[PDB]
Amino acid sequence: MQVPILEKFCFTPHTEEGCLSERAALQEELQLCKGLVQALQTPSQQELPRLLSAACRLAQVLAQERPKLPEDPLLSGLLDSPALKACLDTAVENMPSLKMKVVEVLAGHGHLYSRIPGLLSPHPLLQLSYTATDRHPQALEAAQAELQQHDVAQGQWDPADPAPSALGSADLLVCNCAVAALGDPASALSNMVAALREGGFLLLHTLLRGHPLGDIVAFLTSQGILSQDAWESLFSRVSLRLVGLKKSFYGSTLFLCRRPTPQDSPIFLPVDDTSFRWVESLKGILADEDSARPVWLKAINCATSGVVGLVNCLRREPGGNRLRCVLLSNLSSTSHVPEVDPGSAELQKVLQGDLVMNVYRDGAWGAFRHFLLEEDSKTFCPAHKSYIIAGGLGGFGLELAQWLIQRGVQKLVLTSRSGIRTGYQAKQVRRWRRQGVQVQVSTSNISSLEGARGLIAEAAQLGPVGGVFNLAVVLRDGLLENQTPEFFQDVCKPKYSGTLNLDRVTREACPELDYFVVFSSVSCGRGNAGQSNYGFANSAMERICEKRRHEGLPGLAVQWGAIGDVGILVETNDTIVSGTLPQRMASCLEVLDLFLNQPHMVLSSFVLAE
Ligand SMILES: NC(=O)C1=CN([C@@H]2O[C@H](COP(=O)(O)OP(=O)(O)OC[C@H]3O[C@@H](n4cnc5c(N)ncnc54)[C@H](OP(=O)(O)O)[C@@H]3O)[C@@H](O)[C@H]2O)C=CC1
Ligand SMILES: O=C(C1CC1)N1CC[C@@H](Cc2n[nH]c(=O)n2-c2ccc(-c3ccc4occc4c3)cc2)C1
Repeated sequence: MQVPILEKFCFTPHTEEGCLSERAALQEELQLCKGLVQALQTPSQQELPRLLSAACRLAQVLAQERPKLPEDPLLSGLLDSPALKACLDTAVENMPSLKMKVVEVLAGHGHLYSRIPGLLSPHPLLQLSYTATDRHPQALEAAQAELQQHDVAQGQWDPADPAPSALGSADLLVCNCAVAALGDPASALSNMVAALREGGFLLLHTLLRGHPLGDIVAFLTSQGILSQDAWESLFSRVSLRLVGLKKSFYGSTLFLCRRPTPQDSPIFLPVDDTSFRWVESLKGILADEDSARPVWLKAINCATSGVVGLVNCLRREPGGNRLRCVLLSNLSSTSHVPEVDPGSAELQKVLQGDLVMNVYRDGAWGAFRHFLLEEDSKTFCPAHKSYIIAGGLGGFGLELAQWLIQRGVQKLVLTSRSGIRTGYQAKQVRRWRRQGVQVQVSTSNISSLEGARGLIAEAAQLGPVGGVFNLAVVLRDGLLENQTPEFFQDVCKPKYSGTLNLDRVTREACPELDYFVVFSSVSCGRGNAGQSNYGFANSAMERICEKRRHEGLPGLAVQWGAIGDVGILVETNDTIVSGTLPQRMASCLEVLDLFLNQPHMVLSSFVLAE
């Protein structure tokens, strides 16, 4: 049986502080290191404590143990955390193509080769070129086995000098200089910038002076350890723009920077109009093949806008590199809504970063990011309650119905606009009824408030509504050039409107609701060419679930990859799509058990082709 990649999808601020605070081991090791340093002036077997104690016994000691030091948990803490992935994925999302050329500076003591390829490897489409470099060839000798496994190329580069020609036009430069010394930082960073293509990223990991870890190390080692202000001043000096910042509770820091690109005048298009008239406008804008002006889609008046999933899909289409977006999405009504009109200081900052995804949520700018699901028992259902599957006669719908029945559901309402149309559907319904399950086939349409209200009423007769499942879908596939507002309306009706209506009706009339679940897609989460409308519709459903959960209502969006055995896509299982395999229904149903038992608002499941 195949093993899916299971992730949570979370709003992630660009700037995060106090990272790794939950980790007891690091908090415990820091306290110890602080005590040892205090002793010199006046877990325990980790490299930094062992080194300090040796100092307590007393350069010869320090020099000997230096290669071992970067792998100390405190020194490597941010690196073995979701902060690293967040930064990398931001870079990836802002690449003009599926290729990313990566060069590691001072790899000998940096050790990013043992993390970055492996973190990006589960990406099904990404073409990674990774070169580990250092000043001396001897520096990378002990890592050869690791480098070989990950297909990491090698290079000679002392950052005090300009980069060799081979390493230039890089998309991403990475450096862990927590232990490794850059030498003169200004000169080092200057050469690093030159090695980047315009729009390329720099990812620096380091220790901050004026914070415990950095101060502890600086003491031990008496160029050098720098303050945060010093680093940020250096970035400005070499024309780098800081677009990401992750700081641990002990003062280790990931700086994500970007080399700017000369910017043509941006085109602003509001995508809030309910009639989808902006579609026609956007088609005209993209139709200009010659134009290199970036296209900035603005969602400002609707927190449930699907612009994010829209953008993901349009980025995969011709002229997609031009696309950017801004989304204002407060979960709290009390939160301030910033002004992002063209004159504004808030908008200027965003334009300077030039990031594809700019989402404002409750006081912070950031973007939605994927993270490996930590959680990695079978659920059961209240047998007296009624359960509703919109699109319940479909491929996934019939399997979900079976699944629910297995878990005790006796009362089901399956909605479909045109009712039973296949022999398979007819047989399953009859069989379930024979088994004693109350199964109602409804034509009530959640696309309208009236239809949503009638549907709940129909379910309420069988029993109180315990669960709603939105599997309704209508597809209007095609590149944006061949799209229309009407087609956008058709695709959004079962999903955006359906979920808005279900949200409202269940709020008003379903106080015993335990489950509110929508089936999203990787088309929204990752992007699929020719499905921008579908990307939008799904994205909007996710936004709604998030708002609900903030208010303490049930809400869950599942981003499914290709589904096997049954469904639109199969209508097969061995058919590779975008480096992924269709997930066998049996695998899907096991994942659902896990997902229903989950605190997170938006989840993701897909299967990688080996
Ligand atoms: N199949 C796949 O590979 C994947 C599926 N998706 C998601 O999974 C879910 C189920 O997909 P799948 O089973 O493959 O699709 P199917 O086409 O097999 O079934 C979906 C059903 O939705 C019904 N429907 C459409 N609009 C409405 C409406 N307004 N009210 C009631 N019913 C409606 C349709 O029937 P009728 O026309 O009679 O109304 C249709 O039978 C969807 O939400 C989809 O986005 C996610 C990832 C990949
Ligand atoms: O929703 C539907 C059906 C109901 C309409 N789907 C069918 C397959 C998929 C959309 C699609 N069609 N063709 C095609 O190649 N895809 C696809 C696009 C992207 C990714 C994918 C997955 C994980 C990833 O992680 C990082 C990047 C990335 C990309 C997988 C598949 C959904």
